[PDB]
Formats: sequence, structure tokens, C-alpha cells
Amino acid sequence: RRGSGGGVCGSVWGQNDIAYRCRTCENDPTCAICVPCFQNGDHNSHDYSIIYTGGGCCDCGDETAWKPDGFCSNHK
Amino acid sequence: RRGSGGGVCGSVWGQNDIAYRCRTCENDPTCAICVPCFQNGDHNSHDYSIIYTGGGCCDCGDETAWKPDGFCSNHK
Ligand SMILES: [Mg+2]
Ligand SMILES: [Zn+2]
Ligand SMILES: [Zn+2]
Ligand SMILES: [Zn+2]
Ligand SMILES: [Zn+2]
Ligand SMILES: [Zn+2]
Ligand SMILES: [Zn+2]
Repeated sequence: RRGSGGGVCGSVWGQNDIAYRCRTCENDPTCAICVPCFQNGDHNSHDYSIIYTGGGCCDCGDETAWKPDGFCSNHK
Repeated sequence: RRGSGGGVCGSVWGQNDIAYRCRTCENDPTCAICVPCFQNGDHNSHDYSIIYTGGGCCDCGDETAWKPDGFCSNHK
């Protein structure tokens, strides 16, 4: 199966790449979205943080990993 | 175990690699098959599209991801 199937970002991170955690939007504490997806969505007043990913894939557009209100303009 | 052969393709994609979505053959909207397997199969009149994968692996030969009549000639 493909990582961007079903309208999901799936941008792939290297081990030391930064991304965003958003405690307001996440399904669980391992979820995260890429900086572009964060910047093209609405997380005003959310409890978000820049994190080091340890690799992985962006969850934006995946409703089983991230609340849809937290999707960016390209995956909403 | 082996990655390919044994009636399974398993080709692994990078983030930006293209592949084929075939809505006629897919088990679900996140499935995809690699360009060689698409070109070695029968998708005449199927509703297929070239897509960007976001990584992942080819579903050709995996009956839980892809209808067998959409398997290429090399993965049964
Ligand atoms: Mg036709
Ligand atoms: Zn993203
Ligand atoms: Zn997004
Ligand atoms: Zn948020
Ligand atoms: Zn293949
Ligand atoms: Zn094949
Ligand atoms: Zn097909």
C-alpha cells in the first residue's frame, strides 16, 4: 500500500528532522504533522510544540491519527 | 524471508515515486501497484490513474490488497 493513499500527506522524515506535535489535534502522543502542513492549517491557541521526529511520516489528512479540524488546506 | 518473489512483488517506493492506482482492482483506496506490474497486467477499461505514492510498497500478488485478476503476469 502507498503512504499518501486516501488523501494523506505522508511526507517522510529523516531521523533528525523537525515537525510539529499538537496535543489539541493528535489522536495519540506519537502523531505529528510536517511543518508545511502545520503552517497551512489552524492551530491558534492549540497546545503545540516543535519536536524532533526520529523519522516517520506526516499524519495530516489521516482522520485515524489527527482531528480533521487540524488538517491543512491541502489535505482538508 | 525474501522481499520479492514467492508470488509477491514487494517493490518499495520512496516518498516521491510514482505508481498506479487502479480503482477497479484495489482492495481499498490506499492500495497501489508499481509501474512494471501495471504494464505487465490487464487493466483494460479499468479506472486507473498515475499517482505519487508517498512511499510504501507494491501490492501486486497480495490478494488481501489487490484483486487477483489485476495481478501482473509475474506475480501470478
Ligand atoms: Mg472501455
Ligand atoms: Zn504533511
Ligand atoms: Zn496537510
Ligand atoms: Zn492543533
Ligand atoms: Zn510491483
Ligand atoms: Zn506484479
Ligand atoms: Zn485494474
